[PDB]
Amino acid sequence: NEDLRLHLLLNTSVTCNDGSPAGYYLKESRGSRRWLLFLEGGWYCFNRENCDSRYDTMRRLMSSRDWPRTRTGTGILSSQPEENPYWWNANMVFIPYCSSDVWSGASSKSEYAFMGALIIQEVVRELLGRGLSGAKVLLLAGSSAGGTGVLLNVDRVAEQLEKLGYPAIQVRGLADSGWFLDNKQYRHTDCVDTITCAPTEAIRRGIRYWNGVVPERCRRQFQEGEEWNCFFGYKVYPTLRCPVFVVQWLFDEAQLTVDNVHLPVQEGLRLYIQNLGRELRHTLKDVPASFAPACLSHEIIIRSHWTDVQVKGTSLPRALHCWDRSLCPVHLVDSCPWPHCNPSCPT
Amino acid sequence: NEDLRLHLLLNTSVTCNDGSPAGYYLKESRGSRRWLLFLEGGWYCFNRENCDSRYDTMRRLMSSRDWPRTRTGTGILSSQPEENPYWWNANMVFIPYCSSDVWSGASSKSNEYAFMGALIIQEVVRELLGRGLSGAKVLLLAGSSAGGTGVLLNVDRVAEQLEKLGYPAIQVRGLADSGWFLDNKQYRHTDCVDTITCAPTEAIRRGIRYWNGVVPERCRRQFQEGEEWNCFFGYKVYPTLRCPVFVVQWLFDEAQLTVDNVHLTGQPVQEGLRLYIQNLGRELRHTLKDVPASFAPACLSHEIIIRSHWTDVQVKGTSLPRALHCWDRSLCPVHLVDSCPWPHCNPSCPT
Ligand SMILES: *[C@@H]1O[C@H](CO)[C@@H](O)[C@H](O)[C@H]1NC(C)=O
Ligand SMILES: [Cl-]
Ligand SMILES: [Cl-]
Ligand SMILES: [Cl-]
Ligand SMILES: [Cl-]
Repeated sequence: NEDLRLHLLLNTSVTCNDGSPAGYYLKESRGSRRWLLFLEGGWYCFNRENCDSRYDTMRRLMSSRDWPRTRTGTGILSSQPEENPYWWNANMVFIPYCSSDVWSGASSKSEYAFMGALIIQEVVRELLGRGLSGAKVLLLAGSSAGGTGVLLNVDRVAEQLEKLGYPAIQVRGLADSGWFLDNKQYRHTDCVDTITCAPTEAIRRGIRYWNGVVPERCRRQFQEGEEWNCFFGYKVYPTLRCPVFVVQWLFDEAQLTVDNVHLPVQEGLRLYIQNLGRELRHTLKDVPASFAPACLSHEIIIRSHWTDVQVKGTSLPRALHCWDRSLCPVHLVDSCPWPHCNPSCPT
Repeated sequence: NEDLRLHLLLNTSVTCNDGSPAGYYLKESRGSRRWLLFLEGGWYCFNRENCDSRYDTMRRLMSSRDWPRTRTGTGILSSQPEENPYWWNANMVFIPYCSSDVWSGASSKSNEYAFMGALIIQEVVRELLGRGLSGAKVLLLAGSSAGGTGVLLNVDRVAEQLEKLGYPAIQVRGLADSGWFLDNKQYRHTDCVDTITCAPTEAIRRGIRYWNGVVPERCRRQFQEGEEWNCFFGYKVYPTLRCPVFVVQWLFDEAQLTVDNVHLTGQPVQEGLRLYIQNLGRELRHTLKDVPASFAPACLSHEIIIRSHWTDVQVKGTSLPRALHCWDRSLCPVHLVDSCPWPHCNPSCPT
């Protein structure tokens, strides 16, 4: 059977938001030495009222209470050769996002618990006893908040492994839709909701609220109290030790959301969406391992139709395989200034 | 905290519809000698076509693949004194419904769906024996909807299973909630296509054959071979039951009304309909006349015993928790049937 099976963490102090046990889903591939560890996304909450609102409407993302005992791997987590041509035979790990902290929270005592960073550490620990100790490659992957979770945790995982005495494991990151800009909103608004709040201000508040840690290498590049900078890809990325492949829609829906763009087209708005994509292209200029198509979308790597997207006649699975080889083209950014200008874009 | 923990059946050849392992949730109460085994409901499917659409639309009821590792006991399964004042401390078991066969499938053999409801119950009971059940005084087999009818189909089989296994000191009892149906004429006829609106006699006739379903022997020996469908209907199977069985049944069950093709959208209500609903209450009350242990409010609703608000409904000043406690004593009124046959004549009906 191909289903990933749920394991809830044995260590008791590491929990979801509501105190219920955190966990991970696993499908072993007992001949393979490739490990794919996926971090789920789905926003965050940065004060009590917002978190209480998320609890009433999106409880899945704050609790393990109703997690199914198995899960079907999809996209990059699929065991179907046709859905996942290069990596279908890998050991597959799915880590549910139940900490609402962009996987940054690192204090083990608690109201709502915020333990994103410790959940990862603890998943890694358990996996060692389940084959991870024999790995050639551990690819920490993630979508949206999980994608930003990758940039926040990839070096911490590399260093956890080497401190645990497994330095041969090669640790890499794949960040999908977690590469945002701390930019000016289109039309300004106050920080009320999760949805509307300015990228900068959301993280500023969040980090204080979660006791969030940022990677040590990025942290020391900024003054104490300015740790928020490290939640933004173009700032944390240059500091990274592990190789990280960046997948980002040039017009990410979540980027637009926090930028306050709601969707008839205003002419002032056309010039902003144009500019945003150009700035993103700019930030990705020196990012050798990247796949940035000019579409209006959000997330891709565990979507089934992740195979159908192409940039410069190359698919995403191919780009990733070229990247794995490099350690066929690898730097795939669209020079194409408008949404839907790629014919590959999802429907 | 007080959550029931999942155990999948060790014998993996006893399965849900799709081949996945069946199982049960358990909360151990080691100081208690009472056991409550709950059978979940949620319809059935009686041919390949609607079993396929049920698989597309309601996969949870044909598979164990999406079950959580733990479950909170509610109502009669709750460990909260206030939610469940007499039984909070019992040993608690929830048996999810993944067989779509009203718990009647006894056939291991079966590319087809597998129907193993009666075998699932059998396996749950035998596993439980090694987890404390062997030292029990009371095993109450409870169920809601299809699980309610499943209680009627299975309670004596469980009693026979335990005596044969050398545990005669376990008193087996039944609690059937919303599993007491009439094999009646529909209000407006439909062709038997959709599960939920296929006339009840016809649905069961097809089901039994499709599931290779079994009915209790004592009821079976009372009808012609091939007419075993009769034994899915409470008033027909109840008289030959050996085990004592408490019957909880809304006078106007939404599932009964649905298989009768009655739809209470609102607006005015026609005279033909009014007449039909009146007769339904009457026939239902009549079938309960010689059931000493019953609780039948005049409400339009579905299921109750694992609902959090199961403590609120009253019949003649008596609550369901109390009614059950009284029944426990008997083995303090126990025969509680509303006499006004209109939905909501009773003021304590659920909203
Ligand atoms: C399941 O396995 C047990 C022990 O191996 C056996 O005794 C039991 O009868 C089996 N049940 C069925 C229905 O095959
Ligand atoms: Cl295991
Ligand atoms: Cl999809
Ligand atoms: Cl190649
Ligand atoms: Cl155990």
